[PDB]
Amino acid sequence: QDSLSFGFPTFPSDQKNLIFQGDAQIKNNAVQLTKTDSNGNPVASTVGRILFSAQVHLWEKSSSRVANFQSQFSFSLKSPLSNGADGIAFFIAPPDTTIPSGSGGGLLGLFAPGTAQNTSANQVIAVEFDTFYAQDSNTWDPNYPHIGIDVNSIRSVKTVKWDRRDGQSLNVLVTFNPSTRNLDVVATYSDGTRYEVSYEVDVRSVLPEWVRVGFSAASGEQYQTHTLESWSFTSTLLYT
Amino acid sequence: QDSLSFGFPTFPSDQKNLIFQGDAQIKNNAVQLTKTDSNGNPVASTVGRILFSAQVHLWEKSSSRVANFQSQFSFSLKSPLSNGADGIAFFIAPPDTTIPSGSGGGLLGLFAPGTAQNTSANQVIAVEFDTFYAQDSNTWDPNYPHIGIDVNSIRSVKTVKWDRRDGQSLNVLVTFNPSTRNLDVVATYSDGTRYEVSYEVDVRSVLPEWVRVGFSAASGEQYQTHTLESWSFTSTLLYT
Ligand SMILES: OC[C@H]1O[C@H](O[C@@H]2[C@H](O)[C@@H](OC[C@H]3O[C@@H](O)[C@@H](O)[C@@H](O)[C@@H]3O)O[C@H](CO[C@H]3O[C@H](CO)[C@@H](O)[C@H](O)[C@@H]3O[C@H]3O[C@H](CO)[C@@H](O)[C@H](O)[C@@H]3O)[C@H]2O)[C@@H](O)[C@@H](O)[C@@H]1O
Ligand SMILES: [Ca+2]
Ligand SMILES: [Ca+2]
Ligand SMILES: [Mn+2]
Ligand SMILES: [Mn+2]
Repeated sequence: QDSLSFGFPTFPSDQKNLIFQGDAQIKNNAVQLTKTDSNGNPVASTVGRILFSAQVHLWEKSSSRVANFQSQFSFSLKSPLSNGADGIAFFIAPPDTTIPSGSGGGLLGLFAPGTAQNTSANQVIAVEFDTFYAQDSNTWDPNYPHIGIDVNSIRSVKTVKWDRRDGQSLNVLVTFNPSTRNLDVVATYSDGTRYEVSYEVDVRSVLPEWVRVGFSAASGEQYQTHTLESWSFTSTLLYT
Repeated sequence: QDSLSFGFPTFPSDQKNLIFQGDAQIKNNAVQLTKTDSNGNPVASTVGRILFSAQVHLWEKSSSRVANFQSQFSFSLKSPLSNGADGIAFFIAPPDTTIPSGSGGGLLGLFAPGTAQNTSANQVIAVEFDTFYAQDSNTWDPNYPHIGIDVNSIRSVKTVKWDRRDGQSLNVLVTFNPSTRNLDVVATYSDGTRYEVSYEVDVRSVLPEWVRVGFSAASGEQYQTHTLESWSFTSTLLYT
């Protein structure tokens, strides 16, 4: 289909169109991407992702069209630790994408260690909300929590300083305009605090015509819950 | 998801979210539900169906919500003869539905012979555009071409006389309002000729909470092409 749209105001346990990978699962009408014990407390060494089952037609060679899409979502992070890790990411990848081996911790369940910074060995666009930046293990990160736009590499092509707020929902709007090729990100907390970051990228030189969209999160030695609370998505093919 | 929508202005050959059953295939940017030979001519004894891969949340027992849906599509029938058969139908059924054994010809690929008229033995709602009504084989049909609403039976609960026009596209709008429980069908040819039929039905007592939507068509001894040209669908769970 040229246009596809779906909305999850909440996430009831009875799901049919979501592909669950790793430790991801539904709990309390929300998606817990990373594993939690019986009490709902976060544990270390966990990775989880979800993908919408239907494939998205991102662009079309034959007609020279590229999709205009928008993804609105909200999540919250919780951790008794002063350094909760590792972060959550909204991503776009080939339909057959699976959790790479050894992609836990700072790799956010998105990249394999050997090629994490090799933009030539990956096909993925992601918006990360990174909370762990220890310069000795996450050598590619700026030295502070950040929102980053990732294009085939865990080393963000762009980051902006971000404030992690325990237990507070962050509302995010990610949009792509094929005319300008601008990928825009706008995130806000309930008190009006706002973050914005934009990047110009030709998606058809990075991703295949058909893709799947979803979220990924992970925790290595340090941990925190990565709770996806709501999500709506829409995409339509436009001439360019 | 509480809401889902998709639109196929046309049907390019590289499809990812369509389940093809029987002889259904893509040709000339359209979906040919029934088989055709090398030169695009309809053949006898053929059945085919397509369903969208993503499951539709028609109703939710916990929240007491029922979905409002709208399906818009256009199709054309072509036949060298004059009494082309058997018809095309838009339908809603459980997710695992498949072509029943011996559901060819007049059964439109939707019902099994032995239970075609047993309401308590089926789970399907369909809007049929029936062009063949010979009383010896299609004993359940009115004695003229017709559009009908089928609820768990090949014997429509409501029909309206219809005019089959070889090679002309019929634009169809099917809507279901949970508030009134009215399933409305409006079909029109380009010249404005309009046909309408509706019926009150509580989907909760006929179908499971999650379903799949698609089209079915068949030709028995008499034949005609059943060309699905475009299709858009949208559903939203609502509180009545
Ligand atoms: O250096 C000060 C920082 O310490 C803490 O962070 C550490 C640090 O970045 C580094 O330390 C290595 C070793 O240091 C020793 O002194 C001991 O503390 C050892 O226990 C420690 O291993 O690496 C630590 C491990 O990094 C993993 O976890 C982080 C956070 O979750 C991830 O971002 C990394 O990618 C990495 O995960 C990978 O390894 C995991 C197993 O080790 C595995 O489970 C994952 O799948 C993934 O492969 C790190 O904890 C911390 O207190 C900082 O705040 C402080 O600045
Ligand atoms: Ca990091
Ligand atoms: Ca008939
Ligand atoms: Mn980062
Ligand atoms: Mn009939």
